[PDB]
Amino acid sequence: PSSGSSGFLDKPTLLSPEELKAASRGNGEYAWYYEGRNGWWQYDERTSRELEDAFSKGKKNTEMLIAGFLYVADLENMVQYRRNEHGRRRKIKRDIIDIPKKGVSGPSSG
Ligand SMILES: Nc1ncnc2c1ncn2[C@@H]1O[C@H](COP(=O)(O)OP(=O)(O)OP(=O)(O)O)[C@@H](O)[C@H]1O
Repeated sequence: PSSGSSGFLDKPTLLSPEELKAASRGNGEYAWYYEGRNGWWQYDERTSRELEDAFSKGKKNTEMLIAGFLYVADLENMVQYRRNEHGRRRKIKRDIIDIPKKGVSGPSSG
């Protein structure tokens, strides 16, 4: 016996199933982002680990604290909003780190 429900599934794209998997498995890292004024900006490692655990637990939305506010992170539509707000919402996403050249170096003697 077997099923398509025995594995994970990704959001839509213009790429292929062998591209999305390769972008992830080529490093095995992860990060979360949200749309600010000038583009996508990364969450704190304190915070993004809570978002990363929520889709792994099975919940459809989780909660997080910031500079002075509680934001509800919805995993279904990939957005954030305040607990009292039903309509107005800001975009979030998952992404992967590629690692800089600073990750490669010689022996401790030089
Ligand atoms: N995902 C987030 N992580 C951390 N801080 C956030 C996040 N979303 C909002 N903030 C910050 O919390 C503060 C208030 O956010 P709020 O959503 O009220 O801003 P806003 O006035 O609606 O912004 P804008 O109209 O520019 O989108 C701002 O300093 C904002 O950058």
